Amino acid sequence: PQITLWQRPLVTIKIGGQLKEALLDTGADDTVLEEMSLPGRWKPKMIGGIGGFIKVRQYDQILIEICGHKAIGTVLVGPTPVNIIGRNLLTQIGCTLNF
Amino acid sequence: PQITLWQRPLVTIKIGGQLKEALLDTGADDTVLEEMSLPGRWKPKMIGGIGGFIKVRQYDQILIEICGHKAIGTVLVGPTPVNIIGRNLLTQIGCTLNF
Ligand SMILES: COC(=O)N[C@H](C(=O)NN(Cc1ccc(-c2cccnc2)cc1)C[C@@](O)(Cc1ccccc1)C(=O)N[C@H]1c2ccccc2C[C@H]1O)C(C)(C)C
Repeated sequence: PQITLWQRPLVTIKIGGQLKEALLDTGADDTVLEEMSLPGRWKPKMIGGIGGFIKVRQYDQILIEICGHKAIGTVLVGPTPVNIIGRNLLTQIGCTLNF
Repeated sequence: PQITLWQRPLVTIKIGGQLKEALLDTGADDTVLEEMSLPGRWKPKMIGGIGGFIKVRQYDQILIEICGHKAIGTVLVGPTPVNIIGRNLLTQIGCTLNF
């Protein structure tokens, strides 16, 4: 689809059989979701944003659907203000910016 | 143009008679630039990202050019780690997300 930016580009995603609202974020290198449970082992990661860095849990090869488009990649979990879908997954679903 | 997301979507912008590199960020409500001088009146504002909030100066009705596309809007100035072009200006140049 083609999404304009007059409002936040919030879309429905599906992870672990549950639906969640997430922000399509071209300015985010990674994908970070609010506290939740994910399978397997996780690795440590520090991600930096406008107000500084936060520690998150990194899970790899996680199945996640974005607007119906299936992807399998790295998902970070931590104290983020909102669920963010970053470039690692935006590239998987074939997303681009156009003007 | 069509911008891929394999790398951060960085573009050149022209503002206040200065050429700067900025990030096209669909996950940003506002446009915030690193410390610089701008004309006119300003008001203080607190904006939050991952990591928390930072204090910035808000300047309204500021002319900016992005990839040759002219626009006018509010520009925030403060301690941001990178120059960010938010939705308030992305809409003006007709930028959309497509997949
Ligand atoms: C509305 O607030 C905003 O729009 N905030 C904007 C904002 O911070 N936007 N977003 C997500 C984001 C989205 C929502 C909220 C948020 C906070 C409180 C209440 N409601 C929403 C915070 C962060 C994140 C931004 O792309 C902005 C940014 C870009 C480059 C450098 C530093 C920061 C970002 O944080 N990118 C980083 C990120 C995000 C997730 C995983 C990894 C990484 C690494 C970075 O790529 C702002 C401050 C520029 C204008």
